[PDB]
Amino acid sequence: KWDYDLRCGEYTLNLNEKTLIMGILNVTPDSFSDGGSYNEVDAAVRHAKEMRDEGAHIIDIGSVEEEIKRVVPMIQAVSKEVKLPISIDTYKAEVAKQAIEAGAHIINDIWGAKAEPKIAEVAAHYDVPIILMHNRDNMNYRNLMADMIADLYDSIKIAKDAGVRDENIILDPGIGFAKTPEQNLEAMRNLEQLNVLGYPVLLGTSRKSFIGHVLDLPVEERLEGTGATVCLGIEKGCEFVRVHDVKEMSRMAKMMDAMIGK
Amino acid sequence: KWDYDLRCGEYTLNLNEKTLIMGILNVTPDSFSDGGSYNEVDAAVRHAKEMRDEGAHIIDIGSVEEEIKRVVPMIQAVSKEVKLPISIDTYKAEVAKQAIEAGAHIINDIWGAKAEPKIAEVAAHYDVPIILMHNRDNMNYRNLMADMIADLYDSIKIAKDAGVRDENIILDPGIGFAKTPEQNLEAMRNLEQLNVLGYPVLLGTSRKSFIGHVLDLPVEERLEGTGATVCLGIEKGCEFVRVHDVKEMSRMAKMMDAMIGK
Ligand SMILES: Nc1nc2[nH]nc(CC(=O)O)c(=O)c2c(=O)[nH]1
Ligand SMILES: Nc1nc2[nH]nc(CC(=O)O)c(=O)c2c(=O)[nH]1
Repeated sequence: KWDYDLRCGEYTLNLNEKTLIMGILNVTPDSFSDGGSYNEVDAAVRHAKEMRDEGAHIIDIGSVEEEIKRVVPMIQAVSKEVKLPISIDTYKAEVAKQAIEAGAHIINDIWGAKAEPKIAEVAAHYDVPIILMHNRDNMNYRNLMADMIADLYDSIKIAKDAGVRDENIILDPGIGFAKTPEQNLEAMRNLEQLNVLGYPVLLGTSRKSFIGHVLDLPVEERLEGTGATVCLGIEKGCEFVRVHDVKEMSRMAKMMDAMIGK
Repeated sequence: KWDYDLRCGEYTLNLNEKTLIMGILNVTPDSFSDGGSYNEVDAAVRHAKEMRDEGAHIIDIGSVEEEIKRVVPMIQAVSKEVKLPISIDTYKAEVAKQAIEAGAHIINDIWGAKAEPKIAEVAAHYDVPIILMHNRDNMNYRNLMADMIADLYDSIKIAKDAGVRDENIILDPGIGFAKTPEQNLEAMRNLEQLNVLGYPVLLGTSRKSFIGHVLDLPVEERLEGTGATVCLGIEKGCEFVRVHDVKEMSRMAKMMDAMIGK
């Protein structure tokens, strides 16, 4: 049981009543546009609103200048038209600042504050919850889980040293990153181990490659496989699940929650 | 790891390589017919064949005379046109004899050999695998799991005393029987406990009521909820899952199997 809530500015996410669903926003860049066109932002608001209606609790919105021209226009519209906390999917320090300014409540660094250490400071400054996902430029592990926890801890070191509060820290195993198909199945089977570090954990496996490797199905045929990873993750104690199929995953999460007793 | 295979006459089911999917056959009685009409049996063969193509490993086919007039005609067609072991879903001794005669390889007693003790003898005789599901005429438990295991053991007593071989015994928790919505969620959260009795376990929760009670959805909207129960069950060590949505549940079972390492 957590003795605190995830404080996200206007909104507050409770980590005990249920598994929090983070829906991946569908960004489809408009040609002839640096970012901001009616088509792009509108299609984005329709999705945000849609996911919001089918169970989402968070909306994850994903050069350095281009990235800002594209993401800012959406964080502005979505935050205004959809009453839900927004997280910015990036590792770059600048993009993270801009995004929180436009309205983003959470940071989502796929490189755990290691590719641009300054982003940890951006997070500490604005005092927003940050997601440190496991990642590395190689897949040569002595002991997968042992090294994952070691790498994660080093992201936590960079985060805390930057002034990040323990309560504004969330971990992610990094399923699908610097891991072979078999190594991903190993992380899944051992996810509970991350819990020893004492922080909430977010699981991102939606429609990923290792599900295709196992079921041998294309990307648009990985719904039942995503579900399985989600159920096993909730059962191993995950607080959040980052998915595409918000409607389907919400029911599975909810039914899971009832059974485990969350 | 099991040190033996489920011997079903012509076919042999291995309990270690994967979770065995038992598909529920769609029996829709034909009016003006005691049983056997072309419509009934044909529609039944189409389903059996369909499930067979989407992952099933077993086909479960469900007065005393009527029951025989209806079930025998199908076990005959299905067994002949579909190369897969067939199980007869009944508790009555006579129906069980007839069914195995027509071609049924497994018995599926929803009353664990307690409503008609003679069925255990039918099973011992023909030497076929039998499924003892938990059930009772009341829901007044002192300790749910403790009493479930106690009741199950009494079905095992009736079975073994009848001459049934330990290797031809399969247990089922009886989700949805003599259990309140909350009690079903309790059985699910504690399923691993059944494993202490030393027998393979079959889980039947497909589209059941407690999933509607939790998700608050009608029967045709319980696919994501069935999946969750299936994934948690496989994770708690189930060898078989009795489902309606064979295509969907097979992928989830398969992905589960990869992750847990079955
Ligand atoms: N925290 C987190 N962020 C991500 N951002 N982008 C991706 C790329 C993607 O959508 O496949 C991802 O997988 C994850 C993840 O698993 N976890
Ligand atoms: N073994 C077993 N047999 C059944 N037969 N019929 C039913 C009725 C049904 O299809 O809902 C059932 O739930 C089960 C079960 O859970 N388990």
